Amino acid sequence: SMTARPLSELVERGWAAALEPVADQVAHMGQFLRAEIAAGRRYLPAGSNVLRAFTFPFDNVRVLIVGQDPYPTPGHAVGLSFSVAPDVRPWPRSLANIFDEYTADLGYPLPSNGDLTPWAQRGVLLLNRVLTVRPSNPASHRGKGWEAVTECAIRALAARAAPLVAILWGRDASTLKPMLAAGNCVAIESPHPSPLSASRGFFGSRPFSRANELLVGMGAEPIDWRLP
Repeated sequence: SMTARPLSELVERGWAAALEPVADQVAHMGQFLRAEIAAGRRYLPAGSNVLRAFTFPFDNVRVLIVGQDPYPTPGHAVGLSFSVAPDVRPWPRSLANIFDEYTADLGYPLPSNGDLTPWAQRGVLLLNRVLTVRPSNPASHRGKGWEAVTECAIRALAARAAPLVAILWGRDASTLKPMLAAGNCVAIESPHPSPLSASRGFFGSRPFSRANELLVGMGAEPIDWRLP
């Protein structure tokens, strides 16, 4: 549908204005995914979930979390970075690692399920640097045109007259650091929660509590991170 329908239809009003400079690029990504299907290759998440992160209000974002690309296993990715549908179990190992750090950092019990929508509904943008992947092949759509879209999104948030905290998980997420240089923006960076990288600095990084300290310091309301 992103080949065929305008941003005014695909995403929330604030996001449609914020992504105007990449309107043509988004249509192009629509044609890229159409070509993958034509060729008999698959993508995740489902087409109608690809831009889901931009369907919550642009004006309400206080924190963004940025990962690499969507979950590679069919049935996991839903268009919100690291989120899974409420009926998914077991949790993907990166999300089990996030929830371990979440309990260590904040003292809360393990969430009931893998659904991060409460965060999306409380001013957290759940972004992946790249918004599609081929099943079972991490980073398979790196450098196919999404990066200009996620760069435009971060630049737009940063230009708002509002505080912003960015939590940047892993190397592809960290390439947005330069666009956050302005005085109303602060970036937290750590290795990715994936089992391959988590032991190099994700565990003990306290991203949730540090994000709230940074917000309070800038005169913003902290995120209520508590999942049911």
